[PDB]
Amino acid sequence: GWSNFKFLFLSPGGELYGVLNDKIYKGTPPTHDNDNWLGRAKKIGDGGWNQFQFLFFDPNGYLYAVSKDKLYKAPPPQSDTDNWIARATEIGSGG
Amino acid sequence: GWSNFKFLFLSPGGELYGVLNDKIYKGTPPTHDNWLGRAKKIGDGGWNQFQFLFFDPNGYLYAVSKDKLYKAPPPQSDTDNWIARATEIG
Amino acid sequence: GWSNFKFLFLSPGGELYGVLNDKIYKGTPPTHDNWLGRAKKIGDGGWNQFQFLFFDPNGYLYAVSKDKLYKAPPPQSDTDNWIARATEIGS
Amino acid sequence: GWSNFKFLFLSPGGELYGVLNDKIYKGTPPTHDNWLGRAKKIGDGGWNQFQFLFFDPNGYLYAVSKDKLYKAPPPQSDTDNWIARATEIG
Amino acid sequence: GWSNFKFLFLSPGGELYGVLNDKIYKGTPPTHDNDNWLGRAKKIGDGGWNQFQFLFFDPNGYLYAVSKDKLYKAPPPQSDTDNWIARATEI
Ligand SMILES: CC(=O)N[C@H]1C(=O)O[C@H](CO)[C@@H](O)[C@@H]1O
Ligand SMILES: CC(=O)N[C@H]1C(=O)O[C@H](CO)[C@@H](O)[C@@H]1O
Ligand SMILES: CC(=O)N[C@H]1C(=O)O[C@H](CO)[C@@H](O)[C@@H]1O
Ligand SMILES: CC(=O)N[C@H]1C(=O)O[C@H](CO)[C@@H](O)[C@@H]1O
Repeated sequence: GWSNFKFLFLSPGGELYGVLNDKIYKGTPPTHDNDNWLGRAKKIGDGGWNQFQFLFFDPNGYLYAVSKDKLYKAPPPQSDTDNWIARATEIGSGG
Repeated sequence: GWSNFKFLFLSPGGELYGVLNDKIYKGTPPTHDNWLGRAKKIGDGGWNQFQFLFFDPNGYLYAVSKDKLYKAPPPQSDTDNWIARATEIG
Repeated sequence: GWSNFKFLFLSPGGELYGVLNDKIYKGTPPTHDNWLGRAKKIGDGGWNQFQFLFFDPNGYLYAVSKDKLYKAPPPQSDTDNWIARATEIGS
Repeated sequence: GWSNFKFLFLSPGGELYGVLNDKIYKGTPPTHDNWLGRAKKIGDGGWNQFQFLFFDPNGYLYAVSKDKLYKAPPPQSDTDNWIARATEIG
Repeated sequence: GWSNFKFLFLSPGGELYGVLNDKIYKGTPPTHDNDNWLGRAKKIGDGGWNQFQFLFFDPNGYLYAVSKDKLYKAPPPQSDTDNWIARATEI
């Protein structure tokens, strides 16, 4: 169901991140063909991830994200209940 | 111009890779300079089929096509049938 | 609008690349209070001499001190001595 | 307010910058209106310390403070000011 | 000379503007050390320019003036007989 992901990208701590149906997941990349990645991935965000147009890491752990006019930089979401967009530092336009 | 690309991303060895009109190219990033003109074509078709394309820091290339995920060292040259030999990890 | 770009990504070297329409741009990633500085100190000493200090549309800097007008490109670092290479115009 | 501002200038991108009691605000030039009440406050504290505060054509903000000279992106840059400080390698 | 001006700034087009003693003047920037800028400068206002605390251009050549809590916008004056203050928009 990899073609159904909106984002699929990598942290510098080796975790694979993926945005699927407005949720975001993470986990080490699969190694074999029979590995079921979704089934061992941690869900670290439950709604609102599809709004984004770019979403990537720098090598220092920071997660960049573009939502329409705006660029955010912050450490990645840590759980389900971590409202990332609410605490992410806007560095984007002149907000 | 640059917008005709479907993918355009950097490898950790410092090389920019660009999917254009079904072919893939690589060459060092531009700084001032016609990139596409001095760029090595390293694939000759099949490259639009991908939804994602990305390097890990070890120099492995990741690719998603038709609900399948692939991993291997990047296409070496236009004679290299990458998708035929890349490892399905889906 | 950061969305206008079709491509937005980083270099191992720490630079931000953005493709916008047909062109590509290479620049410093934007940053998170304290302007102010830091950053960035472009000259040290001699600067409150001046009554006016302003730019050419071409990026040449003008300054007025003691009834004389001075012109030169701006210093790129605080080691660069400006007035010293600034030529005076107005007789 | 107008006569209470220390500084009142425009960026190469057409935004009006105002420094008032140690705070700097930006926002679209008036055309009429309550410019202050509806501006974005982009800095707080020490803004009155400068003797000069002005742009270069390329969107760098210059500042004179305590006999020294300073240069940086304005506080709270936007995308257009980024593109202008950027090297176009298109 | 220069230190007697209250305002001395550049239009987006490259012309130098200066307020000297309630009067305002314009002309291409001094080209050399010998050049007497005021001598050839075109007088573009003959009264009422000491009143301003700020006097500046935007990118499109509009001129702004601040005077007792009123801001004034309009294309710049062009001569002795151009009543700028009265045709300016009174923000
Ligand atoms: C884009 C974003 O930050 N989404 C988060 C959010 O809005 O708060 C939720 C908790 O209420 C999280 O589950 C979501 O991950
Ligand atoms: C997606 C992919 O692997 N494309 C390759 C392919 O189809 O085989 C060709 C050589 O036979 C290469 O030129 C292509 O680059
Ligand atoms: C007015 C002027 O140009 N002052 C410069 C100066 O005196 O030399 C120094 C470089 O050594 C610089 O720090 C100062 O900016
Ligand atoms: C501030 C201002 O606009 N002053 C003008 C004015 O009031 O009328 C005069 C001619 O009528 C001009 O010479 C002045 O420049």
